[PDB]
Amino acid sequence: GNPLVYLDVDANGKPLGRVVLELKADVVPKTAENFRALCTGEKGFGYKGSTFHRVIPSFMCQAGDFTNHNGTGGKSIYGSRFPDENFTLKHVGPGVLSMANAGPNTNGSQFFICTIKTDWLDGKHVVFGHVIEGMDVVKKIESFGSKSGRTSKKIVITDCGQLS
Repeated sequence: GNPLVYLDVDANGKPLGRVVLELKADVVPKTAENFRALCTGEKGFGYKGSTFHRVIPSFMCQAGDFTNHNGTGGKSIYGSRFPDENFTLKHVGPGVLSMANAGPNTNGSQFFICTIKTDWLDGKHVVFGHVIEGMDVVKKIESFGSKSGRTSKKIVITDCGQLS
């Protein structure tokens, strides 16, 4: 079935716990596969050690820039950027996992987890999974954001990988 992956997240060097994500490979196989492989690190690069660099309370938590750590970088397992696969899944509520981008067809490695329904992103960002476990950890991460996106604690994915 669809992959289950995990992110173990610290804030200021102490563990918050684990976020478990189910990836909708039946709907968006290419987007799911990229994320899966960046979690395992099996291509020699990926999310381990990177940060949640932009977090906005009552909106979303953004991460995945493992090259520049600031929202300008990241790369996919296919190349630097890859197309929007489809917009079939919608930003329905808290726990949605979706690709950050810089316009059409600019998916790389950056992603966000929504903490509310964000319907205006439908048709613009590729939704590819959802939080299975660990919304408590997501809410902690959210609580360390600000209106500007700047985080007030250093939020680090210490470990990540695939469960099934």
